[PDB]
Amino acid sequence: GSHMEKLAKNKVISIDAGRKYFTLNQLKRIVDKASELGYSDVHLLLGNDGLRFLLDDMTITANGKTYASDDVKKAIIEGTKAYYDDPNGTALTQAEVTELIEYAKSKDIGLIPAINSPGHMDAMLVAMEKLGIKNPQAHFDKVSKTTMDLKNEEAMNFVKALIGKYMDFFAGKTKIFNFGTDQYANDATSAQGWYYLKWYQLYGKFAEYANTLAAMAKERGLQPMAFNDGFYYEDKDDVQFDKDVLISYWSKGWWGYNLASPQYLASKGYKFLNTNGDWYYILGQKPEDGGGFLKKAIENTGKTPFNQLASTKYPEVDLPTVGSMLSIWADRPSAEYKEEEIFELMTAFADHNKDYFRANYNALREELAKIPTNLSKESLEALDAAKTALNYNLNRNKQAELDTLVANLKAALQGL
Ligand SMILES: CC(=O)N[C@@H]1[C@@H](O)[C@H](O[C@@H]2O[C@H](CO)[C@@H](O[C@@H]3O[C@H](CO)[C@@H](O)[C@H](O)[C@H]3NC(C)=O)[C@H](O[C@H]3O[C@H](CO)[C@@H](O)[C@H](O)[C@@H]3O[C@@H]3O[C@H](CO)[C@@H](O)[C@H](O)[C@H]3NC(C)=O)[C@@H]2O)[C@@H](CO)O[C@H]1O
Repeated sequence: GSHMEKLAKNKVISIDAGRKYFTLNQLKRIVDKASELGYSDVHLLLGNDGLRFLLDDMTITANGKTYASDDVKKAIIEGTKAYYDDPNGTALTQAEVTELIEYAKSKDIGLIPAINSPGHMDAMLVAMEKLGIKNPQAHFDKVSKTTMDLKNEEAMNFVKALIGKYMDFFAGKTKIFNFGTDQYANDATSAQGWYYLKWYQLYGKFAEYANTLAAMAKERGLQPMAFNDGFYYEDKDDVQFDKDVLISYWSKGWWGYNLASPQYLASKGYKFLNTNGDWYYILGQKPEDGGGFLKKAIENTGKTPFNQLASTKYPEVDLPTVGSMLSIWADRPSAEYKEEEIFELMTAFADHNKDYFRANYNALREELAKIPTNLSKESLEALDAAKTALNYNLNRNKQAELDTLVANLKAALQGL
């Protein structure tokens, strides 16, 4: 059935935890709401401008030398603080992120980590400076502060190795790994990075870098994901890209930022994670700033259909997507993270799409945790009968249907 097909789609909440620090227990609560509302995954940006995740062993092997774990950690902490010294914290630990993956798993919530490059790597650039790698930054109208110079082999080799060590960690723990590749040297090019790459004949060198990260992910058993920006820019295929990359499509761009359409990308075989920019919320964004403020995001949650990719009209244009992603951003990371706002937008998105989202199984899990190894024939058959009649396939339209079933389990649990 199509009932099966909709629930099998991805419902993802994206948290910008690269720019701004989130506590283990803050993220823990997001995945709780995600589970309750009927989401399937939490997308967690850990490298996005700042680098807010440190492994237990951060020993990097690149350029014929090795970088001591302690030297690497110290470098990264300084870089993340150079981007933005968050008073709430710097980086999540291995032990914390492991806990979140196992916690999310217990609630049928997948995790999708994101470590961003070659753009959005302010922290890594500084970390590499501190580590002995000179001038890792891209250079156009000015020296970039966000983007790696694709011609710096020493910088490229380090980042490749560093992303490899993160990937080694998520191998076996998560299905997907997002490497981003969005908005190249936007600070240094007046938001025309792709135009500057093609102008300086470095776009092929960009695809070569992205294809590497795609292959690195595959060989480690991770589904590679990237944003759409750099893929077949301006609908040109003079430079080819890896076709197995799950495209998180957010926008077709604006004047002078001529991104590939979803149609052109789909014609080349790409499957989409619908990351429509309409559903965007930037922390502390006000209706007067324009763009992605809360009440527009909550409004577009109903105005923009679930399967509708940015720059297209549904169902007139019906392109294949594995599901949808709702994205929360921290562009000014000093803005207050108000949990209520995110929970409200998450709810709205779920409420407008009750046939895609799952019912709330949290009550059921607590009631099933109350049944013992054994505690009387006839009363034990009612316990088996209620356990049989449980339906794990119900969507958000059927909470009542589910509640009745859990109630029958609660009643049957009190026999003898
Ligand atoms: C004047 C004119 O006609 N055109 C150009 C301007 O539009 C352009 O300024 C841009 O404006 C667009 C809006 O049209 C905006 O993109 C939008 O972002 C909204 C949420 O921020 C979202 O609701 C909306 O769907 C989306 N696109 C639309 C409506 O088409 C631009 O914002 C981008 O890009 C700038 C780069 O200049 C970044 O600073 C922003 O952060 C944002 O990038 C992404 O968005 C999120 C949330 O903001 C970030 O956190 C992410 O890091 C980032 N990437 C991803 C993958 O999400 C932009 O402001 C100007 C720019 O010069 O040019 C005019 O010619």
